[PDB]
Amino acid sequence: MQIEGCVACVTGADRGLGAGLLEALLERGARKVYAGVRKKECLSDVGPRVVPVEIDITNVEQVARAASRAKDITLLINNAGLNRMQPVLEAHDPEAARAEMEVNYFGTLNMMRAFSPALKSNGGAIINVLSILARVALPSMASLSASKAAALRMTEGARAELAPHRVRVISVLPGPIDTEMSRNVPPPKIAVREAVDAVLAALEGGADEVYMGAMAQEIAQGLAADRQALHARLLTP
Amino acid sequence: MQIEGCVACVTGADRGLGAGLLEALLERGARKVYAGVRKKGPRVVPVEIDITNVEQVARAASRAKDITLLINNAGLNRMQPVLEAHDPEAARAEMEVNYFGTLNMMRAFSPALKSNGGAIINVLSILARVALPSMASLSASKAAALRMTEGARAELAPHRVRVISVLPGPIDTEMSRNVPPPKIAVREAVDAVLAALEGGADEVYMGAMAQEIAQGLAADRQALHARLLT
Ligand SMILES: NC(=O)c1ccc[n+]([C@@H]2O[C@H](COP(=O)([O-])OP(=O)(O)OC[C@H]3O[C@@H](n4cnc5c(N)ncnc54)[C@H](OP(=O)(O)O)[C@@H]3O)[C@@H](O)[C@H]2O)c1
Ligand SMILES: NC(=O)c1ccc[n+]([C@@H]2O[C@H](COP(=O)([O-])OP(=O)(O)OC[C@H]3O[C@@H](n4cnc5c(N)ncnc54)[C@H](OP(=O)(O)O)[C@@H]3O)[C@@H](O)[C@H]2O)c1
Repeated sequence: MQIEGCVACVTGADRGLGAGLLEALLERGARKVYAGVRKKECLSDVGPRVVPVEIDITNVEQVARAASRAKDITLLINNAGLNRMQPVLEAHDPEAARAEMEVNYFGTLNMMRAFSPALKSNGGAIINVLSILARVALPSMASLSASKAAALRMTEGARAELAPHRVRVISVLPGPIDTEMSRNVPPPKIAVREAVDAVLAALEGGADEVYMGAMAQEIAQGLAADRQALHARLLTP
Repeated sequence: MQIEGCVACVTGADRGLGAGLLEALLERGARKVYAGVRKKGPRVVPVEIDITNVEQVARAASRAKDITLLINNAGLNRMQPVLEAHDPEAARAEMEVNYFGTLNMMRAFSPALKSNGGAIINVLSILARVALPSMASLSASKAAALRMTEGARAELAPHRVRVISVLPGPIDTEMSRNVPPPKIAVREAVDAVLAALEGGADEVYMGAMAQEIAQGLAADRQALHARLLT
C-alpha cells in the first residue's frame, strides 16, 4: 500500500523514531495521523492532519479508547518501546525484564488486538518496530532481547490470523539508531532519517521480516550461514 | 560435566519429561536429586517449587547449595493464538511460567552453580524459533526464554557454568494430549536432554520435526514461514 491517502497511527510519536515517522508520513501525503503519546503536552507537532491521542500501550483502557476513535485506520506502526539495558542475571533492577516485556510484548499485543478489527474492515497494514536482538541476545541487554523475540513470534502468529482478512503484517528489525534510547551505545548508529525511510519502504517490498542497517543485515546473514559459529563468537566473553 | 556423582535439581519432576529425567538421573549416578514439584529413596529430596513463586524458589535454592546441575523443565502451553485468544491472559500465564519462572530459577540457583561449577539445561521448544499460529503465545514465551538462555550463557561462561538450551518438537506427555501423533517418547526425550551434557552444542534439537524446522529457518526461511503461517 501507499503512504499517500493513508490513515496512520504511530505510537511513541513525541520523540525519536516515532516523531520522525510522524513527520515523514505527513510529508508523503498521509490523509491523517493519530499520534500516540503518553502526555499530549510532549508533542511539538499538533498541526493539520495530526490527531494527538493519549496512549500508554500497557494501559488496556487507553488502548481501547484510542482504537474506538480511530475506526478509519489503514496503517498501524507499533513504534513505542523500552530498553532498560540490563542483563538477565546480573541486573541492577530485577524488575526491568518485566517492564520491558510489558511494553514491547504485552503493549504491542494490546495494540494489535484493539486495532485489528478496524484494519480488517478497511484493509491495511501493521508494521511492528522490533530489534535485531529479537534474533540473538546481546548479554548486556538480554532482557530487551527476550521481549523483542516474544514480540517477533507474536507478529508471526498475528500475520497468520490476519492474512485471510487482507491485513499485511511486517516486522522491522533494526540495529542501533541514534535516539535517546541508545545514548549509551557508542556510534556508529543509524540516523533517524535513514531509519524512518527504511520503515516506510518496507510497505513497498515483499518481505515480512525486514532488516535495517549493516549490523542487522550481518547478524541475519550470519545466523543463516553458520548459526553455531556466530553464537560462539557473540556469546563467549 | 558428568551426571555420575552430580547434585541435580529438576523442576516438574512429578510427571512427563521431568519425572523421566528424575528417574534417569538416579540410574545414571547422580548422588542427590532435588525433585521440584508443586505438591510433595534417600538420594531424592522432594522440594516444593512453583517456579513463579519467588519465595518458594528462594527457599529451595537456600537448601540446595551443593547443586551442580539445574534442569529447568517445568513449562506451560495454553495452546491459544495471540489475537483471537479465548483467554486474553493465556499469553501472560505462559510468559509467567516459561520466561519469568525460568528466570527466577536461574537467578536463585546461579550463585551456588558458580561456586561449585556445573551446568544449566533449559527445556524450551522448537517454537522458540517460529510461531505456530494456534500456539503463538507459547512460542513467544519460549523465544523470550531462548534469548534469556543466551544472555545467561554469556554471563556464566567465565564462572565455570555451562548453559544449554534443548528445543523439542512434540513429546508424548499430558501437555501434548491434543497434538496429534507423532510424538517423541518420554524415554527418547530424556536421553536427548541428558546427552546434551556430553556434546559441545549450545542448542540441541530433539526429534525430526525440530531438526527439520531448524534447517529450514537457516536455509529455506521464506518458504518455511509461508508454510507455517500463510
Ligand atoms: N538503538 C535504538 O534506538 C533502537 C534499536 C532497535 C530498535 N529500536 C526500537 O525503535 C522504537 C523506537 O525507539 P526510539 O529509538 O525512538 O527510542 P526513544 O527515543 O527512547 O523513544 C521511545 C518512544 O517510546 C515511547 N514509549 C515507551 N514506553 C511507552 C509506553 N508504555 N506507552 C507508550 N509509549 C511508550 C516513548 O514515550 P515517552 O516519550 O512518553 O517516554 C517514546 O516516544 C522502539 O520500539 C525501540 O525498541 C530502537
Ligand atoms: N510436546 C511436548 O510435551 C513438549 C514440546 C516441546 C517442549 N516441551 C517442554 O517440555 C517441558 C516438560 O513438559 P512435559 O512435556 O513434561 O509436560 P507435562 O507432562 O504437562 O508436565 C509439565 C510439568 O510442568 C510443571 N509446571 C507447570 N507450571 C509449573 C509451575 N508454575 N511451577 C512448577 N512446575 C510447573 C507441571 O507441574 P504439575 O504436574 O504440578 O502441573 C508438570 O510437572 C516443558 O518446558 C514443555 O514446555 C514439551
